[PDB]
Amino acid sequence: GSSGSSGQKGRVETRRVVHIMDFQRGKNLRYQLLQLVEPFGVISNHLILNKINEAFIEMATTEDAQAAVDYYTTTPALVFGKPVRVHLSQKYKRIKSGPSSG
Repeated sequence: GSSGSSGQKGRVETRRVVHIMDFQRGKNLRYQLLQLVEPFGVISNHLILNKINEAFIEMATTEDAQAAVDYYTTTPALVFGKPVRVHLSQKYKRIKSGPSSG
């Protein structure tokens, strides 16, 4: 509906981290969250929170992270057949795993 273009979204070239929220859990959860950004570019790193339904996935480029969120802000993102939220993090930087089990 309505005319094309007629405006532009606010964007920044700082950071490369896709924030994902509101997900259902299961044995393939790491994979399900990666598949929201795997077709969009090169995965650099990932982090899945235990205490709350939050996850952070760092792309090798800002354009790779921006392309995933530009699609998933309008298109419904899903995990385990249930809806989720997909945005860029203004907090997160270079992701790194904890020692042993982490």
